[PDB]
Amino acid sequence: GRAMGPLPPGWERRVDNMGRIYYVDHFTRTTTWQRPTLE
Repeated sequence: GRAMGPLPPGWERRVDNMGRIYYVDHFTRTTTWQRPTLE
């Protein structure tokens, strides 16, 4: 409950302890929030 609808047991995007917020998955365990740089 923040602004939009909840998120089923898959799309997990929240704050890590007390830093930044990332979109971590539950079925893959991997996360998405960071972007590439070394191009």
